[PDB]
Amino acid sequence: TIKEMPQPKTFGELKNLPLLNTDKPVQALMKIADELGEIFKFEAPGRVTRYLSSQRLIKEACDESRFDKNLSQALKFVRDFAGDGLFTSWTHEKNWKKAHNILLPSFSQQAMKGYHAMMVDIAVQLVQKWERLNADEHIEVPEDMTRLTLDTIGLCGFNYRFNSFYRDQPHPFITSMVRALDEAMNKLQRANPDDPAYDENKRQFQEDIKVMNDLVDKIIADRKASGEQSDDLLTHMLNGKDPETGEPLDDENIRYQIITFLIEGHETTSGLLSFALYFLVKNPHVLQKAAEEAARVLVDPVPSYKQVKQLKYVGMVLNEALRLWPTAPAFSLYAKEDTVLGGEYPLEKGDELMVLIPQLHRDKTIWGDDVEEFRPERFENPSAIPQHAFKPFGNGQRACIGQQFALHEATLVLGMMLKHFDFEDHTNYELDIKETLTLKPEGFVVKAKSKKIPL
Ligand code: HEM
Ligand SMILES: CCCCCC/C=C\CCCCCCCC(=O)O
Repeated sequence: TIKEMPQPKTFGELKNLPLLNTDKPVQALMKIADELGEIFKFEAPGRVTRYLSSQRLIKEACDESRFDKNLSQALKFVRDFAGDGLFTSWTHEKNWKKAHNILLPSFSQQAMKGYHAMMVDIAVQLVQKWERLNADEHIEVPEDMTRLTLDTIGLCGFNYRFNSFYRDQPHPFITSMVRALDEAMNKLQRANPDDPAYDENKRQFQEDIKVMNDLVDKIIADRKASGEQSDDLLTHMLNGKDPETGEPLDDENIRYQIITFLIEGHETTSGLLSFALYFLVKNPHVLQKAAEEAARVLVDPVPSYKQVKQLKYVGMVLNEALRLWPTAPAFSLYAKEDTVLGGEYPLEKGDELMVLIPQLHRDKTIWGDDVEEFRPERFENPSAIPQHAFKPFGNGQRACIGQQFALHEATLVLGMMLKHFDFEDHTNYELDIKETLTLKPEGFVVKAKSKKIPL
C-alpha cells in the first residue's frame, strides 16, 4: 500500500508553522523526528516538505537519477545575498556547472599543498594568542575558532588579511554575516512576511548585506593594485574559463562566489573545530589518545602537509564531532520525476525531500545502540560504514567542494592545539547549540595551560 504520511500538530491555516517558532528549529526538528520516525511531513502556508531521518530513505533520495539538490526555503533566503554562487544555485542553471569546472581546480591535491604554508600562518597566530594569555584568563572557544577559520579562507582563497586576531570584537563581516543568517532563519517562522513589524528587520538585512559586499569591494580593489601571480580561488574566479563553455565568469557571479566562499567555507569549519574541542574536553581519555598521537607526529616546530596527513586519530575525532553535530545540518532534494520513496510513499515530481543529517547519524540500525556516545574509533575502518550513512558533506555532484580543504585545516590546527596545550573545562560547560542555519556550541569557553613548547 500507500501509508499515510506522519505529521505533527497543525494550527488551522498556520499548518505546522507554529511548531517551528524557536531559536533552535533543527533541534526542534530532531525532536519531532524522534517522536515521528524516519519520515514526516512538515507543511507551512505556501510550502510543504518531508523530513527524512532514516538511512533507508536517505540513500534512496541520495540517488542522482531520481533526486537533484533542491533549494530549501532557507537556501532561498540565503540566496538574496549569495545569489547563484555554487552554494545557492540550481543544478540545471548555467552558472552552477561553469563555476564548478572553473572553480574546482583550486581544491586538488597540489593546491592543498600551497595552502598549507598559509594555514600554518594562522594556526600560529592562534597558538600564539593562547600562549600570550595570563592566569585569570580563559579562551572563548567558538569565537576564536571563527577568528581562525575566516582569516584562513581569506588568505588561502583570496590572499586578503582579515586580521581577526588583531581584534577583540568580532569582525564587521562576521557580525553582519551572523545577523544575515539569523534573519534567513527567522524568516522561515514568519506567519506574514509583509507585516510592518518586519520593516526594521528588512532594513537591517540590506544594511548587513552591504557590509558583506563592501568587503568584497575591498577584496577585488586590492587584488587590482597588486604584485600577484597568486594561484588562489580569486585568480581562477577572475580568470579561468569553463572548458565546457569557453566562457569565464560574469562580474555579477564572481561577487556571489566571493560571498559564498567567505561564508560557507569558514563558519561550518569553526563549528566543527568547536564541537570537536567540546567532546574532547568532555571525554578526557579521547583527548589524551589524540593528544599523544599528536605529540609524536608533529615532531617539527611547525607542521607539514604529510605530518597532517598522519593525524589518523585526530581526523577521527573530527569525523565523530561531525557525526554527532553536523554543523551544516541538512540538505534538500526535489523529485526529478514522480516516483515512490521506499515502496511506501508516492512522490509527484517537484516534491521536496529534506535530509536531517544529525538524525541520519543516529540511525541506531547502522551505528549501534549507543549513537549518543562520542566514540571516534567507530571510524577505524571507513570501510565498515554503509554508503549514505555518514553524509556530513552532502551528496553526489552537489557536494561539499571545500571538504578536503576543511578536514585539512581542522586536522592541522586541532593537532597543533593538542600539542601545545593542556585544556581545562573550567566551568563544566553544558552544551548550548546556537542555530543560524548552521550550528555552533554557544558560550563554550575553556582554560588552556601551555606545555611551554615553542613553534
Ligand atoms: C565542516 C565544514 C563543512 C561542512 C559541514 C560542509 C558541508 C557542506 C554541505 C552539507 C554542503 C551541501 C549543502 C547542500 O547540499 O544543500 C556543502 C556544499 C558546498 N560547500 Fe561545504 N562544508 C564545509 C566546508 C566547506 C569549505 C571549507 C568550503 C570551501 C572553502 C565549502 C564550500 C562549499 C561549496 C561551494 C558548496 C556548494 C557546491 C555545490 O553544491 O555545487 N564547504 N558543504
Ligand atoms: C552559502 C551560504 C552558506 C549556507 C549556510 C547554510 C548552511 C546549511 C543550511 C542549513 C539548512 C537547514 C534548514 C533548517 C530549518 C529548516 O529546514 O526549516
